[PDB]
Amino acid sequence: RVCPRILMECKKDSDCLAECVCLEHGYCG
Repeated sequence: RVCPRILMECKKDSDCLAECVCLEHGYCG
């Protein structure tokens, strides 16, 4: 659940770094 507070777009969870996942806004946590 280590996902620093950043607002970038994504398409799938594994899109961002660390353990971030793609939330409702289609953006990473």
